[PDB]
Amino acid sequence: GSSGSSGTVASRLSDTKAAGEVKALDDFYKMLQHEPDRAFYGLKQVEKANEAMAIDTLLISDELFRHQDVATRSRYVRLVDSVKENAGTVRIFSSLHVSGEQLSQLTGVAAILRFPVPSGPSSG
Repeated sequence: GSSGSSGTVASRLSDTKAAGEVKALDDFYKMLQHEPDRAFYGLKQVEKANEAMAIDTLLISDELFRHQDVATRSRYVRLVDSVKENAGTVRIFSSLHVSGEQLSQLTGVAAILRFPVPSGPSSG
């Protein structure tokens, strides 16, 4: 087998603007436990998933979307628009909503993948 074995969904209502980001966070985190081959985080990984056109939905904290350092900011905004170029979805997270401190464990920048990108799950 493969699927099954202890999994849930903490579904609850929220503000619809927040709840799109939260759904993407949730759907992402599900995979992050299961198969992080479909759940990329950290700018570099996401930039590789963009080459793969594999990005279903791209997560970023708005504070990174408007980083102070021009080069740092540039990367994120470039990658963001370049996912729209690849017809992926974009999700703008808030520092305020708990989904921001959540994303912080993942450098505040991630994306869900439609297929497991050919770089494997995670490493040690």
